Amino acid sequence: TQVIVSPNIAAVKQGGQQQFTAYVRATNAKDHKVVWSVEGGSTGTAITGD
Amino acid sequence: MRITFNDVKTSLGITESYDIVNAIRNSQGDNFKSYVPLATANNVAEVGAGILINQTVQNDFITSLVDRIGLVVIRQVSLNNPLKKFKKGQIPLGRTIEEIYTDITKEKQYDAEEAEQKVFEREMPNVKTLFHERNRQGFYHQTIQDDSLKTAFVSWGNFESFVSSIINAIYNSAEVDEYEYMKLLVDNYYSKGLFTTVKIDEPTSSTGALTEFVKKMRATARKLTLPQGSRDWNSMAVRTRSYMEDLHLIIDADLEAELDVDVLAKAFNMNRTDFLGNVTVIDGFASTGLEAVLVDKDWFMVYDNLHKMETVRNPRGLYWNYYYHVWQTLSVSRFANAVAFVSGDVPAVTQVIVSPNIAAVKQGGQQQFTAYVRATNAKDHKVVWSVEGGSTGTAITGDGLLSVSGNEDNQLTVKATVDIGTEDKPKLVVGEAVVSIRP
Repeated sequence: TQVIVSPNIAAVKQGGQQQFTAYVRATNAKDHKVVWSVEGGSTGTAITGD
Repeated sequence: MRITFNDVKTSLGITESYDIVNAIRNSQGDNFKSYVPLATANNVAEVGAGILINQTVQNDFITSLVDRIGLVVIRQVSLNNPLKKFKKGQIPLGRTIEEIYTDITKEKQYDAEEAEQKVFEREMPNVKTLFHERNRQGFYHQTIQDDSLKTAFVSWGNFESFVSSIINAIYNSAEVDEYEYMKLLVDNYYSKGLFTTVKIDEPTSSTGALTEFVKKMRATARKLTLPQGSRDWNSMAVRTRSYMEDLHLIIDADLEAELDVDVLAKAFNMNRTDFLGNVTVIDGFASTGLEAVLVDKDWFMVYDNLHKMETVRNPRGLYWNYYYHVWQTLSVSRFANAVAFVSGDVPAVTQVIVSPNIAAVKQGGQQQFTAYVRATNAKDHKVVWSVEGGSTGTAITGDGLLSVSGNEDNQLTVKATVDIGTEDKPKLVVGEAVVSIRP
């Protein structure tokens, strides 16, 4: 039904880092894999699988 | 500190299903007809879910510069650990707890002829001990920006409300961590194989399986409280008994609803098909096959050594730091009964217990050892005895009698092994004991 990112508004400096966690609202007993991405628009910014 | 927001909408984690906003417009005699007479329904539908990002001063690192709110409310909740009732007292000084238990002796045969030469013979009282040590030391750290947050609220009461919320969050974190630490003891005990396992099919698969589980639980509870006692339900293999008022059952939340809807809502005189001991409801265990655990009140051996809070002030950063220190001992008593109901695929043998775990013999002495095999099935298993001291002349017989050569000086280890695996791939369950040698 939905995916909730625990930090919904974040503010970081240029050289800072942030951590995000995802909660998936599933109506079944299955486990669903999440994929992380960034829609900034410039290089030098990345996100890992965690 | 320079923060600018634009091109952002209130659709962070929103997955709209069928858009009643347009359903009301294109409502041709459906269930949405009642909302047609409403005039200003579009605004309510647009902003009735709560806005995370207000249009004036949307969000920023510190919310002190700009404030425009007609009413601010602070939500505050408190969390507690239901297992707090299982905690013992406090230990201000010292580190180790020693627990002592003396067992029963064996009966000898009357012999007047033999009694005339051993009236001064000796017989040890068969005592066992175990020790518990402090093993948890932690703290919770939280910083508050006193002066940066004084401006953020136009009212003083809001500022004390926020500070109280932070302190309550610290205490709730401590409570949740304590609950998890207490729950970890059962999982660790099951992992090490020190529980007494009873096999069940599945508590929630069907009503028949639920009734079978209830019957097994009641039979086990009856067996745990017999006056004569038994040594089949504690991990030290010591003859002991428990009490019904001291027996506690820990189950999941779904099972309670299953039971009270399937049997308790349809059975006359429902005391005949209900749980026997004290029931505690938790959110399940982390092990694959654990459904329920029945333990004695003395099974838990948890104490607390330190509980304190300290504060420091940083003037350059202009803030406060709070540290909450908690030190505890978390252990379990192997002398108490502890049965676990497992609905998976248990191994054939869980453990082997050697009754004398510590022994001290001289260079010409002898010792007798006993092995108890915790088998979950009705099959019979043969134990094999060995001694790995390394010095020749010392040997242990098949019945468990160890004899020491007159000339050897090293610490011996006595091993009782059971083979449960198949050929070409053996699986050994091993019990061990330590023997010291005197000159």
